[PDB]
Amino acid sequence: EEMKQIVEEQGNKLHWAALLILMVIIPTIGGNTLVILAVSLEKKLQYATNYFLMSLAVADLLVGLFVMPIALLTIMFEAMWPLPLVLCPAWLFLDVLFSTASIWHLCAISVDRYIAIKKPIQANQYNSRATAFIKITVVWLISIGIAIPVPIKGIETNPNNITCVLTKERFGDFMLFGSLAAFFTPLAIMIVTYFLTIHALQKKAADLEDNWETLNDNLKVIEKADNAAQVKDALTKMRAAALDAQKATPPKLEPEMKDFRHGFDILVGQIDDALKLANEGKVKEAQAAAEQLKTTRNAYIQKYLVQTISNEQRASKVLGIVFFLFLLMWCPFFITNITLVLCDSCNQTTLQMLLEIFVWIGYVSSGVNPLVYTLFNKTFRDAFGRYITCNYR
Ligand SMILES: CC(C)CCC[C@@H](C)[C@H]1CC[C@H]2[C@@H]3CC=C4C[C@@H](O)CC[C@]4(C)[C@H]3CC[C@]12C
Ligand SMILES: CCN(CC)C(=O)[C@@H]1C=C2c3cccc4[nH]cc(c34)C[C@H]2N(C)C1
Repeated sequence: EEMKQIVEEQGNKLHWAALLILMVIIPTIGGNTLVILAVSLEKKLQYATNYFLMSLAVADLLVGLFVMPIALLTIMFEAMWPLPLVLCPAWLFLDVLFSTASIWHLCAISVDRYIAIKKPIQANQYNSRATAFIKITVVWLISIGIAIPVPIKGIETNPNNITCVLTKERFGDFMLFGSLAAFFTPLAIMIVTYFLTIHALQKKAADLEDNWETLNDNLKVIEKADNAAQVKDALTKMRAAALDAQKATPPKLEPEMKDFRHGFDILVGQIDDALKLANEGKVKEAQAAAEQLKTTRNAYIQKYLVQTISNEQRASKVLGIVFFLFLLMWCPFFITNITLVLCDSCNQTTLQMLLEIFVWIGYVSSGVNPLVYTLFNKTFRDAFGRYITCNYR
């Protein structure tokens, strides 16, 4: 048809590209460099947890370095693909790869924190350097597999002109099941681990309270004991609970000030000595020793119990909120991407416009994610402050 009023010539969108550089691309590249430099040279930050965390910082750095800048060309020159043709499947592949790896890294981290709560007795038996490298490798294999349909299939190609996009027609299956594997599955897992963590912390605080009153009750049992035999087992009941309460937390392998967990080492040592008296038969002498156990209880143990529960609870809450924001900002993209495949009434043209926008809410979500996470750690936070002032020694 002929419509001369159809002056639908796309205006210049350079100001949006400049704003994504300033507000998204630079914070992504800068923020993940800091996290990488920190784990790299700051010798006090080099352990298993961070090597996995560094891997995440790498994935997010690669997003802002190879995915995000070429995504600007989607914006500057709206119609066509400026780069060579083989760069199109390469770019799309790197996009799905690095974006998926970031989401799955957080899923794994969540599981580790829950495991660290449930079973703190995992000192280099696992959660070591070998364990670190295995889960790093797996996450990448998962994200490689999810991303690999894109280059294997490719974008259809006559003129050597291509439009770099995943259409509903050609990648409908991938747009649907590729989102489930990359987002909604690690989302479901993180929802499950969330409630499991609440149960773990409540069950842990409960057990500690039981250990506490076990110590105190048996103290009165000892103090009010006329017989010898009931002193001996009242002491061994204390010894079991003390070890029980101590084992609800890793050793101080970890740390510059007081270590309340050491109180259990002292307490048990006193119990054993008092238990030697009970065996010899010196009951009156043993009861006096048991009264001295209270000094250890008042000094170390009482503060330890509130220390453990409060600290584990706190670290749990903040980790949940930051991981919640990550997922929440990735929500508008993947929900839209799904409805693009499952809704046939919606205008695909404008439903694609929302995709091209929501992807930047996700990009900045992945990009600044390790920074926001590491900033609640003092060693990282102090390291950053020295880096931004260009100080290395
Ligand atoms: C065209 C666009 C993408 C420019 C990219 C921005 C890059 C080149 C610039 C902008 C801000 C810069 C960062 C600013 C802060 C620091 C602290 C310094 O101790 C280490 C390098 C680091 C992390 C810089 C690395 C390079 C950096 C990320
Ligand atoms: C606006 C257009 N772009 C960029 C070219 C996308 O829609 C990208 C397509 C993706 C995508 C499609 C289909 C399945 C998937 N799993 C994981 C991703 C994914 C990542 C996801 N990236 C982040 C955006």
